[PDB]
Amino acid sequence: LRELLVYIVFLVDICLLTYGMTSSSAYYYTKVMSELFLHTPSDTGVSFQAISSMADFWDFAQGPLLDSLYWTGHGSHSFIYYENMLLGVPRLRQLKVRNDSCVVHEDFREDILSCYDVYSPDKEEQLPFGPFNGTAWTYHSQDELGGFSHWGRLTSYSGGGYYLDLPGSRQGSAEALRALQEGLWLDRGTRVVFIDFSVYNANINLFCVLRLVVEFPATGGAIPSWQIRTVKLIRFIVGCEVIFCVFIFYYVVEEILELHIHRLRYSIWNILDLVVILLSIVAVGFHIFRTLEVNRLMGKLLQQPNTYADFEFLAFWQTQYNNMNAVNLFFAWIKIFKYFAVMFFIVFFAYAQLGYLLFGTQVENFSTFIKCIFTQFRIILGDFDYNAIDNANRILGPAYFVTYVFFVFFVLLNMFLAIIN
Amino acid sequence: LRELLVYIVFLVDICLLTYGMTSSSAYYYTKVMSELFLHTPSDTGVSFQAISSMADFWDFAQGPLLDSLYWTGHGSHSFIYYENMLLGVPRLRQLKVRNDSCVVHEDFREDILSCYDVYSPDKEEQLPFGPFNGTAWTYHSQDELGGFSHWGRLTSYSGGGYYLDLPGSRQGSAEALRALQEGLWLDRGTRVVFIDFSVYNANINLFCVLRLVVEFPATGGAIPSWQIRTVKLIRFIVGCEVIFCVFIFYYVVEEILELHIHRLRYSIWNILDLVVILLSIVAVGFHIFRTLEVNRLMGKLLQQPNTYADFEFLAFWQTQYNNMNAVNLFFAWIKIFKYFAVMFFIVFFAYAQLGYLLFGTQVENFSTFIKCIFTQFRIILGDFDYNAIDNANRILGPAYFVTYVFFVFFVLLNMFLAIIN
Amino acid sequence: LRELLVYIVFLVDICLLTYGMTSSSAYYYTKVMSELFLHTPSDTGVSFQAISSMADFWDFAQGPLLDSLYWTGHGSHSFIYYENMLLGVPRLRQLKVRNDSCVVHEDFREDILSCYDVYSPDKEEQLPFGPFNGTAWTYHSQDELGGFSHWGRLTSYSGGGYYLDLPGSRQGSAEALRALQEGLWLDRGTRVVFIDFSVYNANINLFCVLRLVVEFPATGGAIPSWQIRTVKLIRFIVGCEVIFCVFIFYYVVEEILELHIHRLRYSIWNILDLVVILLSIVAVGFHIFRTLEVNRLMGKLLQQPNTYADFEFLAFWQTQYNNMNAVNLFFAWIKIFKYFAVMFFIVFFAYAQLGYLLFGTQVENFSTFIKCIFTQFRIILGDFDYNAIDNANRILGPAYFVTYVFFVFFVLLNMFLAIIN
Amino acid sequence: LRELLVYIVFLVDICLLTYGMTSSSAYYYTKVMSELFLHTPSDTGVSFQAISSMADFWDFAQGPLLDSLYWTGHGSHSFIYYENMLLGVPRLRQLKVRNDSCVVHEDFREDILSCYDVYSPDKEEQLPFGPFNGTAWTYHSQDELGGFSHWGRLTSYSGGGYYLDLPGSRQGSAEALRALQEGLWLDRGTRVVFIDFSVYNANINLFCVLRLVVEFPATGGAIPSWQIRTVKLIRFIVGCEVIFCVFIFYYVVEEILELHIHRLRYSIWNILDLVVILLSIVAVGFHIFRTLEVNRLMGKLLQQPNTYADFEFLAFWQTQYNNMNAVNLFFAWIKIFKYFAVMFFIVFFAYAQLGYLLFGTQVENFSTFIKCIFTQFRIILGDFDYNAIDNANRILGPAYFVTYVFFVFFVLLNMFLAIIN
Ligand SMILES: *[C@@H]1O[C@H](CO)[C@@H](O)[C@H](O)[C@H]1NC(C)=O
Ligand SMILES: *[C@@H]1O[C@H](CO)[C@@H](O)[C@H](O)[C@H]1NC(C)=O
Ligand SMILES: *[C@@H]1O[C@H](CO)[C@@H](O)[C@H](O)[C@H]1NC(C)=O
Ligand SMILES: *[C@@H]1O[C@H](CO)[C@@H](O)[C@H](O)[C@H]1NC(C)=O
Repeated sequence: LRELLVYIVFLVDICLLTYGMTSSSAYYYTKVMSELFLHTPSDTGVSFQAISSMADFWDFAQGPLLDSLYWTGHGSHSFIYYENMLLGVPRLRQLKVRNDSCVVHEDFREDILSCYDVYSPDKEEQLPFGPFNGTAWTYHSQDELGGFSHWGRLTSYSGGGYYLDLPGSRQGSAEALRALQEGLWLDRGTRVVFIDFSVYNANINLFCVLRLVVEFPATGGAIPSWQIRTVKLIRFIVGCEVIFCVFIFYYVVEEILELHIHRLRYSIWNILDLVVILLSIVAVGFHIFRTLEVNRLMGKLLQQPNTYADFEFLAFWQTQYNNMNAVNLFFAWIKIFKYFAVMFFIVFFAYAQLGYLLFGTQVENFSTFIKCIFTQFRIILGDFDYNAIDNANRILGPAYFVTYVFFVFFVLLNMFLAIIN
Repeated sequence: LRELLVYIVFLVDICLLTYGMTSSSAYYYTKVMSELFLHTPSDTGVSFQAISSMADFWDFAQGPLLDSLYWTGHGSHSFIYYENMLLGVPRLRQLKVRNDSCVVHEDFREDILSCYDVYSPDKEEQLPFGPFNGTAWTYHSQDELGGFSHWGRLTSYSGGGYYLDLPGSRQGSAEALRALQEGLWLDRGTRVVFIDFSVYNANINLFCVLRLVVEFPATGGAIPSWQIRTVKLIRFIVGCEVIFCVFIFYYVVEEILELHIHRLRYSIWNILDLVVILLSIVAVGFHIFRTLEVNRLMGKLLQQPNTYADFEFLAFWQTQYNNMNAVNLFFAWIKIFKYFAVMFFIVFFAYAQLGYLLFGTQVENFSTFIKCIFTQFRIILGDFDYNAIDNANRILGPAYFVTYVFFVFFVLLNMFLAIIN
Repeated sequence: LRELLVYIVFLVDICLLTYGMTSSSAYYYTKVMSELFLHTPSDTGVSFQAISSMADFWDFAQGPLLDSLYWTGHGSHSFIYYENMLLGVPRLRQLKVRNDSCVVHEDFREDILSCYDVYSPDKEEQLPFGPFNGTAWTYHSQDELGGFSHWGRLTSYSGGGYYLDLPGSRQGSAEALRALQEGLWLDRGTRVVFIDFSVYNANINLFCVLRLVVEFPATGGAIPSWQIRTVKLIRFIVGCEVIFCVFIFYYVVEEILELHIHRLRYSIWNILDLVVILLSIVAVGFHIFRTLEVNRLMGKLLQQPNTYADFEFLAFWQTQYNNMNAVNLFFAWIKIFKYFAVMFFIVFFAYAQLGYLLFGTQVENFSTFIKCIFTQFRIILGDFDYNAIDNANRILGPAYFVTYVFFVFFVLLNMFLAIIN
Repeated sequence: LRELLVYIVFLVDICLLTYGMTSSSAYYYTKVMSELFLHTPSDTGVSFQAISSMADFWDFAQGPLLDSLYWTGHGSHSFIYYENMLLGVPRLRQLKVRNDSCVVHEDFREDILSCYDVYSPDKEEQLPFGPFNGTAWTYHSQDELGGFSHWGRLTSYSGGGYYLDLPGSRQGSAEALRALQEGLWLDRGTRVVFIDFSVYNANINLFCVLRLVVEFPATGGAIPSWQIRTVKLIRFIVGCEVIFCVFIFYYVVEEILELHIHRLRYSIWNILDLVVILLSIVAVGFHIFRTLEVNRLMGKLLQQPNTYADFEFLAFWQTQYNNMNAVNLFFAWIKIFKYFAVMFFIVFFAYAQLGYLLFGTQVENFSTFIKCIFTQFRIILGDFDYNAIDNANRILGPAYFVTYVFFVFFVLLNMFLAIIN
């Protein structure tokens, strides 16, 4: 039709555009790259998904990441598999928090005088502490480095300081970090230690970026997380987009001509048009930023080759970019169709609240309030761990469980008997 | 309204009161604290969740709890992570049972003369047995120590004797326990060995208590259990409670004025009022007991610092306290609404009884009668282990299973056909 | 009533009789006893649930069963935990099969001349093969030993020969089995090697028996199985039974007086009476056999203490005895109520047959025809392993799976629409 | 009947024919054979299901496959268990791809000059590269070897070159492969390395074949797969088939006599006849090919015993043969009965597409488009891994999950309310 088949042409263009850079050879690259640094055992046998102390972080960052980064085809650019190059050098930016962040209660004094705190956008340390200026002991601002607010497991973070751009040799990084041990760069009151680098292979034209987080909470310990993102970086790779750039102006006019002479009563198909139109401009804006930044970053590197080229910013934005391409593509696929629970939610969150207060600690599920909707929703499906509800209190755990399951069955049965006719 | 909005004000006060001490930074403290002592391997590789013998308990209590408690910021109060202090010293109270507890049957004599027994509140040993008075070999009563009845995995316990308050140094505790080996303090007929201590950090104001149970049943072996509880201990932290203290007297009067001139016919909303009123007085009584006992326990410790300050009593009562706050909070959330199976249960417990007698041993599920309701109820949901029903007898296991599942489907189908109209 | 309340008295007597010997302290004894021999690692690290070769069976039977049986309270009767005695000595009976059991096909000769076979009640070796008479190299009949037909994993067995009653000392059993290695007692064509012994504790009066099977199939390898059974052995322990003996004669008369003057038309409540009556005589017959055999077996042992007292026979019959007590108890509990699929089964077994022929090997589920009803029934519930259906052929696996699940949903939906009214 | 009972006779003949060679002793042979080479640890502890690097492939192929193939009843034909012979010798055929396969983009030059590629039927290396002619360094065509197109995990393959027929001794294969290391036969740009051999036992007359794939993708790493197939090879074993050969001509005539004088309107029972008739000729053709090829392969081996007898071709065709026997047997069992979703699929594949683009990498499920129908169909059943949807992005993962599950429940509920009457 003159109005429907145009949208199919718009579909197949926006389909072929999203799949334009959809390497079908990416998730095995994520396998090799994830399970080369994460799951590798050390000499004493510590891996990144199973780090919890602090003295073994300095075994992880000297055995399975220093003896797992520097190979010597092979030249001097440190191909990590022999099939993908290390571009730039990693860096280790550390947040800290300060001693008088909050005050201890007066029952405990005289021994417990220094009182660190949970991380907030306030309460950091904008102060140097080490022996002499070496960049790794001096704070640097949020806009001297430009790194966006990382989102870890507990709370968000910022563009913190104390970073150390690594050298590019096996003996060099060991003589850096071993001399960094006795300085105690990881002192008592750290909140996150990052380590960031990235690698690129020729064979399928994919940049993969690797962010490795070792966060030391206020309670103690270490609860690690990783973030491996693998996308195209680059892109006849460009001519399919100039027909896609037409459709934004093609559809905003057909929207506003209905909106210009609109009546005083405007359905959800209008916002269905709007949510897929507004994401398109955000998508097409990112290409210019990529073509500036990727070129700037390799221009920064072919002279002065020992420097951290920051790929994490446009890596995160490229990842949210093709996430947004997936989401507006899905909205386009749903747009092809253009041809009581009040007594349930307030008790649903009540059982969630009961599960959060009973099962506070002792379970790493049920542990914030949101996760007490996701767990308590998975229980409606059938994924549950009763051997850690019954291993928590032994009296109210099963008492919660049996009557919650009977409540779910009662409320799923009650609605249908009067709605069947 | 004048009767409904007051209850919302009562809700938001009782909500903010329960969340007054709801550290959102507690379950990672339970992670670090649990997985620092439980899951730590020894030199020969024994962990607390995987202890079963008796000669390896004395490797667990000399490698991963003696080389995992005494670190040397750092002073002399034994910060276990470098971020949480060891307050007091642990202790090791041991129950025992006596030789003539029950008599062997007459077919077996002449070799099997000593006959220990399952644990009961009777049948203990109120007798010293070691070389000389050192507190670890002499019984102490239930009210010389004051410890409540612990509830282990098999049956309850009492405030038993034989305890050993540990010293506060690395060489000292090793010279204690190594000299305690050749005395054979853990002899043949023990029923529980406890070890209790607790740690507190400044950074978020939480007391976590740790009770570690190694119980040696009448059959032999060891089947360990732990109990880690982590709560506030302390608490402008107090002024939100004086408005909450008003509402008890506010609502008991409005209950009894209906009850004073009551008719001769009193619904379940009355006991709905009663169950949330009666828990409130029990809740507000605990604060005075905390403010006495926490102060007494740190008064006991700043002079004579080498002593066990008993936190387990008010720790258990604080834990049942905020459990009760969760339960009456849930009853308040359910109280916002104030604006045939006879041929199924007797066969349900019959299949439970059949499963208990067929699957007696060989499965650590199905193993008491209650657990044959919880397992045989989980089978209605979908969590089951058919590779240990079929690995038990191979003939009646599947015969039980298939016809029980067909019975559940038949009785879940039969009720709906006549109730649909 | 005069007919109903008598049955309740019969219930409570038959309930208290079955629970007369229902040690509530048995499944932890099965835990300690199972996980003391099964899951124990060797020096080179082989456990009984993970044995598959033949040269490591002789590490399992020299490290974690010879250094895990002989401890030196402690006398000379080999308490294995220090809390349960080793009564008698173990023995190792071996079946074999003969060289000309079946003939190879004529394409393969000249190299493959000896042709052993799958086990049958025929085709054994009633022949000695070792150097000299020592009982371990000479066949013994099915009625020289009296052992019942064991049922292993593949097929049944018989009372085979070649057994070796072990000595009762640490050096003695090692000098037995090490001298038994170079004789090659486990030669190429074995089908089962057993090892049987049993242990008894005073503390709760339970005999546990342990049968450990290492079967070498015709294909090769070893696919082990165990059989641990733990029951009373013994039994004021006897006077509750003389009232139970009354009810057999009480109810057979009331059955036959209805059957003597019966009409020419006899419902399933009659066979409901019969199945619970006929099991009662079988139950009460076993007590006399226990009181003879248990007494005979300890009479065999207090003189000549170095001999295998065969507990496995009445152990198996005691286990099927209290299984039958569970089953007729369940029938009594179901008897308190005395106050199209033709187009589904033939395709059900057809999909079972398709799954057996597609998924023949490569999966240890789906592997006989029966197990292709149990697996293909578990798929209706939700326990399935799609990562070994898709890891078998990759083309017909999912093709079987998706349309079988759609068939199950179609046939579970089709029956209800016409049966709702 | 004269038309129905003939088909039952045809059933029981075609049943007994398919089960004619249905070794009930095959899946334990697959257990021993799979878990003898796959799951065996090396000296440094690498197994075949857990190989990912390249320098540890040369530990897998020198410890747990060179010290796990050559045993020294025992003669000189290398019985691998002592109960199944090694017939022939293994071989190691390697595919490669060439340097100028695709060109790098112009932003990256001067360092990244060699650019290998994903595997295709084009782009190989038909060129020798090693020092001198030894067969292992020279390409051989697809029809010099005759090996069919293997189907690995990523994409299909072909009959590639570079193979090395192994010798038949322990010292010989080690002196082959250790001298093959310094030549670097596994160089940077390999795509698959195969290793193929097969073993046969006398005891139940089964040939099992073993294909072991170590594929090095374009990204790097190694993602291994295996293929173990175990069938009869041979077959009074032949006389049951001459009655089965009658039924093809018996039923094609009864089909075409209906088809010769057929009306101008031909139901799906006709193609139901056709799909079970046409597979029968394909089945009966394979027997002649087996009787030629099995005889040729053992004729190739009794003289010149050090050669690879290719069993993989007729092994794959025998496996698809008894797969086809299972499928037409199932169609025969279904043939005994001869006596809106348009708004669901386009959003079903839309959610699949959203899951493929969100969950591209980071999950080895959800990873191609097809697997986003199999996973997103398993979610309707209940097998899902929410701890890798929530561990992927943390924002859209649960947002996808909750509304997809609510969509599935809404569309499964909506169809029944109007179809109930
Ligand atoms: C941090 O603590 C140290 C003592 O350990 C103290 O000297 C210093 O002044 C404190 N600095 C801040 C910013 O709290
Ligand atoms: C306990 O047993 C010992 C022998 O081991 C005996 O000497 C002692 O009297 C017994 N004591 C009790 C209280 O049973
Ligand atoms: C078994 O095989 C051996 C050769 O290994 C042969 O000497 C002996 O006669 C055979 N015995 C039987 C009973 O098959
Ligand atoms: C492969 O690369 C090498 C350099 O490593 C080069 O000398 C050779 O000519 C290339 N051959 C092909 C076929 O690309």
